[PDB]
Amino acid sequence: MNRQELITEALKARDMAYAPYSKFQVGAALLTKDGKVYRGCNIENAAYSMCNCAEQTALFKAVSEGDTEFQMLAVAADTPGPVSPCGACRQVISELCTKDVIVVLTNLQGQIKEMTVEELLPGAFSSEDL
Amino acid sequence: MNRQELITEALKARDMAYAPYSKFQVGAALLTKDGKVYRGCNIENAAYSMCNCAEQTALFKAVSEGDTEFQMLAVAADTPGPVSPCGACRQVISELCTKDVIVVLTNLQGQIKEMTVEELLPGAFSSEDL
Amino acid sequence: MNRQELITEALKARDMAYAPYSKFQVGAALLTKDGKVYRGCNIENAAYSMCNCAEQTALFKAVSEGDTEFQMLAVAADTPGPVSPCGACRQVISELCTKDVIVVLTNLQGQIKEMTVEELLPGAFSSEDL
Amino acid sequence: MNRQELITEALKARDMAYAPYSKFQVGAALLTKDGKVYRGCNIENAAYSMCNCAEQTALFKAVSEGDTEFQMLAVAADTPGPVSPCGACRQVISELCTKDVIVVLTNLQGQIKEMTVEELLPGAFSSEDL
Ligand SMILES: O=C1CCN(C2C[C@H](O)[C@@H](CO)O2)C(=O)N1
Ligand SMILES: O=C1CCN(C2C[C@H](O)[C@@H](CO)O2)C(=O)N1
Ligand SMILES: O=C1CCN(C2C[C@H](O)[C@@H](CO)O2)C(=O)N1
Ligand SMILES: O=C1CCN(C2C[C@H](O)[C@@H](CO)O2)C(=O)N1
Ligand SMILES: [Zn+2]
Ligand SMILES: [Zn+2]
Ligand SMILES: [Zn+2]
Ligand SMILES: [Zn+2]
Repeated sequence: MNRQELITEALKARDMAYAPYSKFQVGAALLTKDGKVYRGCNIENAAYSMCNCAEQTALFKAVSEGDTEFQMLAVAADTPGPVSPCGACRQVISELCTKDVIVVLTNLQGQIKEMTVEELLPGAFSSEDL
Repeated sequence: MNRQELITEALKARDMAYAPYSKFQVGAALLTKDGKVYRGCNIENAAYSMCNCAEQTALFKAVSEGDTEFQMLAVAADTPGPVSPCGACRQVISELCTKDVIVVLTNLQGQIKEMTVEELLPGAFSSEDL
Repeated sequence: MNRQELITEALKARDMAYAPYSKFQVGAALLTKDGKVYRGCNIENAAYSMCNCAEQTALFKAVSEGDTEFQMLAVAADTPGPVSPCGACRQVISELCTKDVIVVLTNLQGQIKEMTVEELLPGAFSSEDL
Repeated sequence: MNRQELITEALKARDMAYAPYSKFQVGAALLTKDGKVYRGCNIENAAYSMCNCAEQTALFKAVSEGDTEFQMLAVAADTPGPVSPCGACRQVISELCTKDVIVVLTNLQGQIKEMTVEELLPGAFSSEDL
């Protein structure tokens, strides 16, 4: 399961998205240490604040299943450049993923940006601060 | 899959909860028309606003899998009376579940409150309002 | 400061709304025991989950100023019937407002629905449950 | 209104915080181009996902008043090092503040970290992506 394969997973996950308000579909694919893949997509709501992002859907699914050891996360959307996870998502990622987990960002035209969880949100607010 | 059985599902789902901040674990079990059960649990974050509830975890998992037809939702937590879904959850439920879906609320002592999605949040803000 | 006057406050507050994504402007006016009025409006974000509602804006402003004793809350939007506070808002209202506070809901055509905070979200999840 | 003076504003704002759940109070002070200061503090809820951060409180207050031109934002909390805005906050900041706005982070022991809005969340998901 290389990153190109994980990207295809995210691309398929994107088609399951429920985004009738923004018409902006996003897909994510989370790869565990054991090699299992969890797909995620954004799910919207008439009350915009309740919208859930693809990255969080994938992470929530994994964690709810008992999987907490990850190695890579791929995210895709039809944006100009590689899709940029929103701040809230980066925060969730920084909590549920270890600092060296690889985050692969891409769009629907082959643009690819790779970075670690640490780089995604340097010095992220954490439990240690509490 | 009667409600008592769906409640046991929620009780097991509760044990998967990631809630180190509140120490308040919640579990949810969503039953589809076809009879499939999706388990959910709350997942917290150092940044409290990023916490995700059990009900939403279950619904997000189902929807991401292509399942959008539900018949019942069970929720459980160690509260004095039947657990009360927070407002945000009721909003998500009102969007992803049809009005007559049955919502079963309970705690860890056999208290049970049953109501429909409509009753859970009467006249909920919806797409029609937009 | 009767309810009709508080409604006009909410109607003016609505014009300050920053909602370029939904194009759905909402206004709110919070009246304290001492008679002070706090205006609120929805403020959106490209990342939909970060959108903040009018009711919350008004309540956050008041509380940040040291005002925590309220008597009435008015909310207005261009909806078919009286605007319905989203679940997340009802949850915040239920925490920051005592159960006797009067909530006045209306649209831009004279439709008015009045109810207490308790009625807005009966048996709302609260600190007592934690 | 230099940064040291804006920091004192944030320190005072912090005392207004409503955070009975985390017992973690945060303060923020937003300075407009015209020199006006808006104070903010975190406001919690029994349902953790509804918690609002200091930075957002200050920004929401300003915007609701018609002020949309800012020059600096100060944030303070009792953390080991300068307080780190959570991802959700950085996202809101990136939307409501121009990229040149200065963000001043500090704790209660004189540690100070200064950076621009762009640096706070480089390549932040924005309307252009939609
Ligand atoms: O973090 C990324 C960027 C944002 N989108 C979302 C949520 C929402 O339904 C839509 C518009 O913000 O894209 C995601 O799903 N993931
Ligand atoms: O709607 C219900 C009530 C609230 N809890 C949550 C989220 C959070 O982790 C914790 C404290 O609010 O319980 C749920 O998970 N579901
Ligand atoms: O609770 C009410 C209903 C929802 N709207 C919002 C937030 C968002 O910007 C827009 C669409 O959901 O209306 C409010 O501002 N208040
Ligand atoms: O972005 C910063 C970091 C997080 N805190 C919050 C919200 C919540 O009440 C508490 C614990 O997450 O600190 C803030 O208020 N601002
Ligand atoms: Zn996101
Ligand atoms: Zn909830
Ligand atoms: Zn709302
Ligand atoms: Zn924050």
